[PDB]
Amino acid sequence: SGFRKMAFPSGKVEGCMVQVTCGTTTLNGLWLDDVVYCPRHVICTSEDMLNPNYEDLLIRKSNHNFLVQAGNVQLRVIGHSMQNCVLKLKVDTANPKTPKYKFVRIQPGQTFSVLACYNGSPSGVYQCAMRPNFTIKGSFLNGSCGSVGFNIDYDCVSFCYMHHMELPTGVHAGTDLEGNFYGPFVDRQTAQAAGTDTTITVNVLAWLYAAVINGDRWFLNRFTTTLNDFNLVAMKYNYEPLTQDHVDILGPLSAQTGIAVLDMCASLKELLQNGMNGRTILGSALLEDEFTPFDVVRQCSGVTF
Amino acid sequence: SGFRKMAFPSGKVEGCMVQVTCGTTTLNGLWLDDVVYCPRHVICTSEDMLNPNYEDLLIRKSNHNFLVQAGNVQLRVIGHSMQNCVLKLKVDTANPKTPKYKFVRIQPGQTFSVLACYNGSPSGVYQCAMRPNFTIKGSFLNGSCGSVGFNIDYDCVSFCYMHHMELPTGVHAGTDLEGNFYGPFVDRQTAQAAGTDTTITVNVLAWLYAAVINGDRWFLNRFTTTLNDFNLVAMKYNYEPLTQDHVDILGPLSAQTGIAVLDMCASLKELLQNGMNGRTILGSALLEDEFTPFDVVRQCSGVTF
Ligand SMILES: CSc1ccc(N(Cc2cc(Cl)cs2)C(=O)Cc2cncc3ccccc23)cc1
Ligand SMILES: CSc1ccc(N(Cc2cc(Cl)cs2)C(=O)Cc2cncc3ccccc23)cc1
Repeated sequence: SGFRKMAFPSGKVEGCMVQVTCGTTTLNGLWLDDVVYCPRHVICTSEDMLNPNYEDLLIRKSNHNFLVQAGNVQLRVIGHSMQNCVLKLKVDTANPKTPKYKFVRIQPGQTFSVLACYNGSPSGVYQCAMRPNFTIKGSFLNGSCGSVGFNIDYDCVSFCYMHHMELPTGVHAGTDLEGNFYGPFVDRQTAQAAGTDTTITVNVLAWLYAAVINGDRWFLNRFTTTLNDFNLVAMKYNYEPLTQDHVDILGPLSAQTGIAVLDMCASLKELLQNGMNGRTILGSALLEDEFTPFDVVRQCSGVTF
Repeated sequence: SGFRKMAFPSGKVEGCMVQVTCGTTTLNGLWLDDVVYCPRHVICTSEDMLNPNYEDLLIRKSNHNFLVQAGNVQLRVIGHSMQNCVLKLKVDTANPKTPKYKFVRIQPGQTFSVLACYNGSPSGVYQCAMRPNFTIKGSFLNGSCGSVGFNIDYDCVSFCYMHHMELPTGVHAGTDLEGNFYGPFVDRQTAQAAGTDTTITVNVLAWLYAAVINGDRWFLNRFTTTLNDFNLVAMKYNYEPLTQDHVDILGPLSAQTGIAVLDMCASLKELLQNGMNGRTILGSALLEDEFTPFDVVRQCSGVTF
């Protein structure tokens, strides 16, 4: 028993991290097969970031302007292209530690592990959710750019995030591994802001199910609700709409605990209206929304990799 | 910027995890050089667990009663000894993935990473503190026994914890890698209980310094305190005493932020008196006590491995 914010073991991804330097700019790259993926802003100075023309900045660069260090080994760049906001450096050596992997674009509410790196070296691993406003609440200092987010399914690494930017509120923005930004952000140093965030309703319900599995049930009640009546209340508290697809996704947790999804919704409705009344759930005074239904089943049933 | 509960990258430890079976009992072992370390209760049935004599249970076993699996490879056991509550299985082949490592015993308040494993396969990694009552608030199902806790300094893995047991409150107990229990716990299914836990005061102070470094000072005040007046107040909230050694350990964070340790203590005193009044500190509605002063500097300055 017990419930922790739990990252995927980072070993398969640690074997893929490299350092990329272009002029005075150093950041992290992801080395898979014979390609290194990094943020295209590696080709910018701080001055260039104000109004960069990436096409123009890139065409002035040759293969040998890009220094890739795997750890102690210099990789030779033999080619480069831009895909959206990521630079692809073709290198002379395929990564022997290349795991089974795909590139996936995740939806808001989905969680992943971040391996925070500096100079191609990992400093640590933590769990993040893609917020409904397409930001993540990460821990990233300057030099963390090119750090990646991922899930592991059996032996297959699903890379979903590459780190590009910190917004003024101290939250973080980046791309999928095809270089498409999550959220309405651009890789220029211009005024940009996180939108008003909302609570990931399906995740709060998953976490209430986690609480029940772990022996906390004070918040359960004898009431039920329609999906529609639930959403009419939850919307007022800046909670994301709960869909029938969310309800279906919560099926396994509902079956395991014997609490119907709409009954857990009735519990959450009451919690939003009344607060906790000085009580806590799984050691939190707040309703936690950064655990998916899958995160709860995976942790509460011990699935391995 | 940002501050997250961050685990060490788990790769070096993932390479050391194996499955150990003795009869009907399967758990996790740590394979370093040509020895596999596991909880000595691998040689027990559930029936044996009330009052086992491990010397007597062990002498009745041959090398070939121990099945050690490193993924798909059967390791041959060519010897065994017991050191306190750990079994050391000598095997025919040294682990080629053996990292630079040592065995360390940590103090209460010190943090480490846990790689939760089942059947010798890692399921995930999270950050834990050795509680003042010598338990950890982990996430462990049956089969997690032999999962290890560790710190990384550069390339050197310091193994500090092996998982043995869940107590009735759903908290966890185990040993150092020399098989000496943290706390008064014994590897028998006898009635045992976590003692009254306390808050790790020096860690809460480190985390308030983390909040300041990350741009939040709403909780500061104009006041100071004597160490002794601080301890007289904090004790009433079930906080561990703050020692002069704790004050010294906080020196670097105090110098970085320009906030005197005793001034931060005055802030904590007020936070205990007032609560948050619907605010948060680094995204928490509670005072976090599972970051050491070292954890804060490491994360806020971007140390790599
Ligand atoms: C090549 S030069 C360069 C200079 C600054 C940054 N920026 C600003 C911007 C990035 C984007 Cl994309 C648009 S503006 C960052 O946001 C980078 C950073 C990331 N994560 C954490 C950060 C923490 C502190 C400072 C910068 C951080 C990027 C590259
Ligand atoms: C050989 S058979 C065997 C059967 C049960 C357990 N126990 C009970 C005890 C351990 C100790 Cl040491 C003394 S009693 C555990 O606590 C094992 C477990 C661990 N961590 C999390 C657990 C969660 C649920 C159930 C058991 C868990 C040990 C060996």
